[PDB]
Amino acid sequence: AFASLIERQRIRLLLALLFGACGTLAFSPYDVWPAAIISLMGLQALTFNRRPLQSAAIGFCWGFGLFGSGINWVYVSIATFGGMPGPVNIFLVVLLAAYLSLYTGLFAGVLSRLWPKTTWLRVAIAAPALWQVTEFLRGWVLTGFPWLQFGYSQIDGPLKGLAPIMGVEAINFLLMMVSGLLALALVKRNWRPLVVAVVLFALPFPLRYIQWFTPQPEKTIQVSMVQGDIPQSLKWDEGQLLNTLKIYYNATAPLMGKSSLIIWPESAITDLEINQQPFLKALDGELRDKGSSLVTGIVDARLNKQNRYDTYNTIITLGKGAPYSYESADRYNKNHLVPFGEFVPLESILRPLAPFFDLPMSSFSRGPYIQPPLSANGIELTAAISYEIILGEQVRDNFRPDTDYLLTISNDAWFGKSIGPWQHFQMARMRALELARPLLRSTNNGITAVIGPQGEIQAMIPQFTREVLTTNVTPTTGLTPYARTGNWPLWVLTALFGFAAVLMSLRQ
Ligand SMILES: CCCCCCCCCCCCCCCCCCCC(=O)O[C@H](COC(=O)CCCCCCCCCCCCCC)COP(=O)(O)OCCN
Repeated sequence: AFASLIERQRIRLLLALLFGACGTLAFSPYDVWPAAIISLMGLQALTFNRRPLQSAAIGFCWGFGLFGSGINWVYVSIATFGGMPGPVNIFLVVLLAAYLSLYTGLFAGVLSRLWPKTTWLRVAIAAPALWQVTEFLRGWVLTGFPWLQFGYSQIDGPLKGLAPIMGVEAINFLLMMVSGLLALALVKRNWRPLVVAVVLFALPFPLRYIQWFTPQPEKTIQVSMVQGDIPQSLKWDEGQLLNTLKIYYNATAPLMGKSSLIIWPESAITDLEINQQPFLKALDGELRDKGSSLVTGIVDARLNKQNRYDTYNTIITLGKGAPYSYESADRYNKNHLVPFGEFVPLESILRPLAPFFDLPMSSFSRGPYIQPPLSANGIELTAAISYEIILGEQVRDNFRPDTDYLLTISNDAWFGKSIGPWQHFQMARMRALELARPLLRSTNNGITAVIGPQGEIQAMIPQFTREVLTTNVTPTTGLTPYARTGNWPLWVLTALFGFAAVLMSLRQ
């Protein structure tokens, strides 16, 4: 009796959660990319033949089914490092999933208000355009949080070659268009939208065999990222500062003279750069003598015009090809700070409330949006500290044509053994794919890997293990169409589809 059961409001809301939860089965840990299409079909099929205010509830439940069932490793960072009652920890995660679901409830509500009837216009020209706008708002409002975008799920899939041409957000655009036409063919029991939903999904397949980069087997350095595996509950303690420096230095010494580039995780030196001055100067001379360059994440307290200490999450460079100096330009201050982890809203009421809102060294300051690429031993590194690697447009803007490797240092020790480090790792692979540059990802204990110029994992060391990822990586030169253009060509298509769909909605 499913013919009349589907029309009930409650049955569609509960089906929204199941199709919403099926979305998380497309990301890095469970890499079933078909689950991205099935989940998106549920968002569009379940909102068919619904009033505008009823589709918003369905869209909210689909979002809550995806962002509370696939973004819940935030609970690990709350229940293990912030001191709060258990119900309070659950409430924040639920609130985060509820907040992120508004931009999906907004999508479905507007979609069923301007395009009530179910047709190819609603699913293929209206939904992809409105999905881009609502996804953009989720990634722009309150500093944004562009997590769980189905474009990242196609890192190893048919829609792989589309990212180098128009970016990851184009895969989000195409997945929504294909899924909508796929759900239209199922609800209306038609076959013409099914054929279109296959042609649009098979045309970008040959694009994955096009290489926009020319590899250079001449600058083949031997990079070696040192995974310190420093516990997060002890990383910023005073008594661990001497120990953590010894752990990294001892592993770095055999690498000197044989590894051209050595990379340490984010905030590897937990002390202020001005405080740890003699250690860096002594380390710089040893690295330069043997012919090795070190890239390190450190905390800085650079002075400002107002003579106020503005703490920055920086990257310093030492050794050959980049002499270390406190006034050197080979730095990278972190720009997009993580909310509630690096900055606290208004820093006035929330911080005294709970220890979670007052984390060790969580009063950072933003840096310039565009910064020069790091230079180390004659290679240009485009840095992106941790969270910044998920921001495709910010990385592209800093991406100079002379960049040899994409650099990313992260500290994923917060999110336990959960799927958070993997989802973050999958997004980092997308940057290498669309910019056609090798990605040298280094983490405290997370997934340390050398992503190839196509999103392939050239090397990786086991997680939660204090190891060193010594490997040979060949830099690539060449500009992808995404690097040369960016997000504007997609927004023209969004505006072209959005303006050609709103007018056809006001016509009737
Ligand atoms: C009406 C709406 C109001 C807000 C609704 C939301 C509800 C708020 C409460 C729920 C959200 C809580 C999020 C807590 C995240 C804490 C984990 C951050 C730890 C961290 O920053 O580590 C850094 C690594 O970056 C990373 O590894 C980044 C990993 C990916 C981001 C993690 C999740 C971010 C969630 C952002 C939520 C934004 C909501 C609004 C859009 C570097 O760490 P370090 O070693 O340098 O040490 C520095 C410690 N100070």
